[PDB]
Amino acid sequence: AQPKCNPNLHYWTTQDEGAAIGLAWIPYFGPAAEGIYIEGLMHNQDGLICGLRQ
Repeated sequence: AQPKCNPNLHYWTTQDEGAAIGLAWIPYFGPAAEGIYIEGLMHNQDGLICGLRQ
């Protein structure tokens, strides 16, 4: 339910290195880290925007 096409086709960069070891599980800043490392994703992205039926 989102038209952008930037889900799992990029996530592997700061999510699998920042959203898998850093502080993504911690709801302290979330959208405040959006651009510095982990960010406030938590979804990791897996074909949810680029394809609603992926």
